[PDB]
Amino acid sequence: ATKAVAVLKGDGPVQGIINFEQKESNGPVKVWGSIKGLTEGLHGFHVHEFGDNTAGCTSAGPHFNPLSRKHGGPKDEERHVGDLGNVTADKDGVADVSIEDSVISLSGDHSIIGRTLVVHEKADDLGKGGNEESTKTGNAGSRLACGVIGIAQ
Amino acid sequence: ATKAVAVLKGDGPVQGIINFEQKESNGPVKVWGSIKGLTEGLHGFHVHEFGDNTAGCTSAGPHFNPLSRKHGGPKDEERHVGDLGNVTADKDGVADVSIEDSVISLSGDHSIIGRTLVVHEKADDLGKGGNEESTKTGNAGSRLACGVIGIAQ
Ligand SMILES: [Cu+]
Ligand SMILES: [Cu+]
Ligand SMILES: [Zn+2]
Ligand SMILES: [Zn+2]
Repeated sequence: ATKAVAVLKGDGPVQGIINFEQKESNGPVKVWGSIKGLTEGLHGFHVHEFGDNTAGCTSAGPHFNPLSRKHGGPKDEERHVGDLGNVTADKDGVADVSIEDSVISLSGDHSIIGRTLVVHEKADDLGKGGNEESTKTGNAGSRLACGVIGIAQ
Repeated sequence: ATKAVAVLKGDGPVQGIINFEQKESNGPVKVWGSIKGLTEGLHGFHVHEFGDNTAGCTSAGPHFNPLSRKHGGPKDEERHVGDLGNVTADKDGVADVSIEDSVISLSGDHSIIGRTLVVHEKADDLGKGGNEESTKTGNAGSRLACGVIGIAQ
């Protein structure tokens, strides 16, 4: 697809709509939208492997990692395909997301279509935390809201 | 994908979980699960083009129709790829779903992954209604519940 979208919902107040657009079938993917109800500051933001919401965000599984690498920040060569880093919420609890990434795609082997977008409780340490958890989840904490990434127009 | 799942939700009591499994990429897809909160009787069941829930089921667009054909029953040669017919709710408002279809697929250029599964208010006349609306939606009425089809473990 050339456009995708995910509606974020959780058990708390966190909610929002994130759009994805890929101009060329292989080019970078632009990610933008608004998320409200968040605490001010950094919040982990990743694409998880499964688009399964049968048990809330918990059933989405781990980070989308088709190349079986360690967790990292989006700028790192060593990272999960789904590692989009952090998004920042302002004093009013709003995160006006604006990310561009060349690793995720809306088609092919690294396609995030049908997978789950998740926004976390805490900041993602981008794999620089020094413990095993950092190399897996970035120590971003619980999943506050998530949504299945679907094809859009 | 080999497995997929859709969690149906709407503005009313209608909700459910529908599983998808395709043993081989060129094989048929098994669809099964249950939906509750329905009025006894037949209810339209189709895959709509967009996995866009920004406006609830309303933003899902029309029936997935990559081959540009007229609406029909799942067993009709002439039909939308997304046409899965009707599910049947019992006296307790529960419809137990068990279907096998060889038109829809969970992979390939025309995969239903990332699109929307919708359950309708009324019965799908399978495109035999005799009117123009029948050849489009099958007169299935409003969209009671829907969910984005996501990749499952
Ligand atoms: Cu995550
Ligand atoms: Cu439909
Ligand atoms: Zn990761
Ligand atoms: Zn149709």
